[PDB]
Amino acid sequence: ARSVRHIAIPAHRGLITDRNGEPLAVSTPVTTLWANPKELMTAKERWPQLAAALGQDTKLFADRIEQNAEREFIYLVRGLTPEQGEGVIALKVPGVYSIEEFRRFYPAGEVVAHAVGFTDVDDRGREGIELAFDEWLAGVPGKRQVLKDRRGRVIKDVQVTKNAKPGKTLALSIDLRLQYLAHRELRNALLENGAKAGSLVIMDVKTGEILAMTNQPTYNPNNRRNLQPAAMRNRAMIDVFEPGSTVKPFSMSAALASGRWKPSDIVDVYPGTLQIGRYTIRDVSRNSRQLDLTGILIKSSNVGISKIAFDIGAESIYSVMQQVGLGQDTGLGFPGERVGNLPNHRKWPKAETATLAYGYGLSVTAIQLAHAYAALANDGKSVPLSMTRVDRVPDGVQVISPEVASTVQGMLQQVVEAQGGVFRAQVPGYHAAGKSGTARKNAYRSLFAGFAPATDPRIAMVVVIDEPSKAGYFGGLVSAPVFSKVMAGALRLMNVPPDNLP
Ligand SMILES: *C(=O)[C@@H](NC(=O)[C@H](C(=O)O)c1ccsc1)[C@@H]1N[C@@H](C(=O)O)C(C)(C)S1
Ligand SMILES: [Ca+2]
Repeated sequence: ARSVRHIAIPAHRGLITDRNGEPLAVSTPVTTLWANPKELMTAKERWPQLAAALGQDTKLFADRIEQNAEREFIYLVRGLTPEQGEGVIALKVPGVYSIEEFRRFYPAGEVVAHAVGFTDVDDRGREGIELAFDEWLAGVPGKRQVLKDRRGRVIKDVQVTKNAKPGKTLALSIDLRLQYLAHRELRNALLENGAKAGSLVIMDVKTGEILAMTNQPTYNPNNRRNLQPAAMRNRAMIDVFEPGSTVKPFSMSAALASGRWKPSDIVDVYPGTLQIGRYTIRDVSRNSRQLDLTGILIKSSNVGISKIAFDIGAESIYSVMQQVGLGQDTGLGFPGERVGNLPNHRKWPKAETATLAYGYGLSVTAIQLAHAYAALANDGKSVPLSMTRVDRVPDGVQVISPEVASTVQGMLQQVVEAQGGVFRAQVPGYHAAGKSGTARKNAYRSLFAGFAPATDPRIAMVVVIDEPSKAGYFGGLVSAPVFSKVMAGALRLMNVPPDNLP
């Protein structure tokens, strides 16, 4: 006859912005149309006009109502624009009611899809920052009393028992200007090399802020109809890999901290191979005998780093990679975020000791690698990672001694600047530093990791490109130029003064 019931007042989801207030995810009013079927069933002459307005076949529409005749609630359509919800309401069909809902719009679309993420049908986080800060963004549903007749018809609008609590604004650490650049250059690099995937992370070495995170492939999160799982993967945070030679700078920090090695020390890498039981450590270029520690990094000698590893022990190298966060929790609390793995031993056999030293048998992500490189560039101090704007920087942890970190920084500027090094990584007007890699996954993963300006580091960057299909596949040929192009732009967009001066 008369029953009081309660309907949910859905809340506004919080505005996401970039670090400078550029909107990245904006809650847009939509209209969900619902029908009371037992009510519809006394205005059957209206159904054809409604079916046609909802773009439905007349008999399919009528069978639907006639099927659910005993029900008092069916959805007609969720999430129409107001201008098409209202056009249906305008037919005045007895028992057709409307709900002002919210649906997300992403003004930057595919450029920042993986980082900002995606909302499900109920407007809840499903991916990236939407899933991570879902509780902060979500607000809380309101609650409204409704007097209902014995047919399921709304007798009245009684009195809201609770108010909708709207979710809060979130400013990302991401700089849309650097994100756009990182997106564009990584996309050009994929198509130019005919590669399958790629990731590029830009970090602030002083604050722990992620300034850009892009992956190929990506997707338009405004196109809800054809989600392909592959193109929605935030590769930077969920796709693990062996970092290969890009961990050699950590093996070297272990060596310089041991008390057993200085940069002017020599290793004999003749004849470019080294047998270790039934495994052969192999150098790409094999016309070397004596190399200085700096030369081992410039030539990327696997034998060279392996010999240093046999002398200092795997434990010292494991402990550096552990301290800088390789295969360790990032703390970022993105669900489904993979941590990869750092293998441990009580007794390190010779083979595992060598492969660790040149980055095999560990699995890391592009965000971990960028974070280790940020700790090296910021004088051996690791600042906690952040995907939201940092106004008050937390205390960092000293993970490599400042003198060792400074010495490895210099060796990495020679890797970029010296005869025979990775010249494609050179950032005109600046001193740049870092290290190439190329991992057998014949198909390859092309890596460059570094930071700039060398004289006072501000930015760390990782570029990873999976299976370039042109003739050049070395990280130094494929990823270095991307790091170069994006670094030139990123430093200039940050008004970092060019440091290649007298
Ligand atoms: C480090 O990544 C290391 N790569 C290799 O040794 C690869 C392997 O495991 O055999 C390799 C060798 C030729 S293609 C892949 C050295 N660093 C690389 C780099 O700096 O790009 C290298 C290709 C110079 S060898
Ligand atoms: Ca410094």
